[PDB]
Amino acid sequence: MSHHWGYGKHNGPEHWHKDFPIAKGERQSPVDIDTHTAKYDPSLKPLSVSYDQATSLRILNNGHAFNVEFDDSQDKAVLKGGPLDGTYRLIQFHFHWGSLDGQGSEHTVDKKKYAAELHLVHWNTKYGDFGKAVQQPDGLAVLGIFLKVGSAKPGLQKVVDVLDSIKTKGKSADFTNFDPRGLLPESLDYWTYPGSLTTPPLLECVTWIVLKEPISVSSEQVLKFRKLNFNGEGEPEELMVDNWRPAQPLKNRQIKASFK
Ligand SMILES: NS(=O)(=O)c1ccc(C(=O)Cn2cnc3ccccc32)cc1
Ligand SMILES: [Zn+2]
Repeated sequence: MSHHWGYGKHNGPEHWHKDFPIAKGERQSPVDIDTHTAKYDPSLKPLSVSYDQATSLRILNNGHAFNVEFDDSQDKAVLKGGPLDGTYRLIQFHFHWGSLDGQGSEHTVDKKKYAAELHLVHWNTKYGDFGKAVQQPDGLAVLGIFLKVGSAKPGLQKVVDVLDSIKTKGKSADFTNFDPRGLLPESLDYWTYPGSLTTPPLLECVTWIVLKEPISVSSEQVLKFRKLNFNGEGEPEELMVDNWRPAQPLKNRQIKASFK
């Protein structure tokens, strides 16, 4: 039923459970990361992020966010190591962000909300494609990276500058040769836990890997995110803001830390 849901009073996160009852499941995302109770796990490995051959193809306003899509038909941009068994291939990235700098992230850190959160979505190659992977408990690995407002992120500007061409729902643009290495912080220290997609269909198929170090973006860069629209061309303007799901109950889960 993946239309009719969105980020408002009458169709936002508190209503999703009527169409998608797994919304109240046992391993929903995002969560608050309580840094004091996350366990350092010396068995966790460094994360291996291998994006040197990533081939972006296109950027799309899907009406909830915008997606930068990658050709995932070959063995190219891969996440492995960390808490993962096997290899996961990059399919898309997107962001969640606020109406104001004080909110926007989906995960929180000791209840702190960041201005935005980047999700690099990868599927486990043992399942052959994304659509089969999402039906499995180890099907996806999502690398989450917080954004704070400060210095500009130069590697983000090619994204920001294309947004006026995909202002409205359903618009796409060639978006080739974008290098997602330019969106990564210096450290790959992370927290990890088992969870879910944060939008409908809310499937419980994700190993979450959330980096501790945020990236900085400028006020001007996030302001351009907030000029996007959730409506389609020729409809009344609803700014694309506050496209985040709040933290969900941790229930029977442990968050592990790769560090300290
Ligand atoms: N925010 S997040 O990183 O957790 C996230 C990642 C991916 C998606 C989709 O692919 C949603 N979606 C879009 N089409 C789909 C077909 C099958 C299953 C899911 C599908 C939704 C949320
Ligand atoms: Zn997301």
